[PDB]
Amino acid sequence: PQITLWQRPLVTIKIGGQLKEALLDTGADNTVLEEMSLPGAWKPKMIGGIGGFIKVRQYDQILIEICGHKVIGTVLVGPTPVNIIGRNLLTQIGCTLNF
Amino acid sequence: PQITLWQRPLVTIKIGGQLKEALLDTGADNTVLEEMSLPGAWKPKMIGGIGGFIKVRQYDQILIEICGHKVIGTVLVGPTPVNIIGRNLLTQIGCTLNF
Ligand SMILES: Cc1c(O)cccc1C(=O)N[C@@H](CSc1ccccc1)[C@H](O)CN1C[C@H]2CCCC[C@H]2C[C@H]1C(=O)NC(C)(C)C
Repeated sequence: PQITLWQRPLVTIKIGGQLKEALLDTGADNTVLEEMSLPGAWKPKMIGGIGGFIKVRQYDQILIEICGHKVIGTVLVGPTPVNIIGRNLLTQIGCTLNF
Repeated sequence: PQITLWQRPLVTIKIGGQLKEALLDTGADNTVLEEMSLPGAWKPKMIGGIGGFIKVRQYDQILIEICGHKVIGTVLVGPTPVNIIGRNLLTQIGCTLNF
């Protein structure tokens, strides 16, 4: 698909058997999801946004369905107000900016 | 142009007679620039990112050159670590996400 930017670029994702809405975010290096239970091992990480830092749990090799594309990558879980799909996963769906 | 996302989508902008680098940011509703002097009237605003909020100055009807496209819009100025081009200006250059 082509997605214009007059509205937030929100898409449906499936992760850990759960359906969620997430923002396609070219300004984010990483993918950051609201608190959820993901099975398996994780590592502590801190990430900085505008306004400061949040503590997150880093899960590797996590399967996510983003607009029907299955992708595997690192997802960070913590107190973000919006689920963010960052460049680490955007590249896996061949997502480009065009103008 | 088409811009892939293996690296941060940084572009050169010209604003207030100054050259800066800024990130094309589909996850940002607004455009937020590091501290700079812009002439004219402004209004106080607070903006929330991941991690918290920052106080900014809101300038309207500001001319900015983004990859040779001249656009006019609202620019927020304050303590962001990276200049951010948000959807308010991305729409003006006809920027789309494609995959
Ligand atoms: C999520 C993330 C990473 O994993 C790695 C690096 C940065 C970020 C990150 O927070 N990036 C942000 C730009 S602000 C920014 C700050 C530093 C570097 C690059 C961008 C997002 O793209 C936009 N970001 C998406 C979203 C993140 C959760 C909180 C609500 C919004 C806030 C919005 C935002 O900040 N908007 C402003 C108008 C204040 C700029």
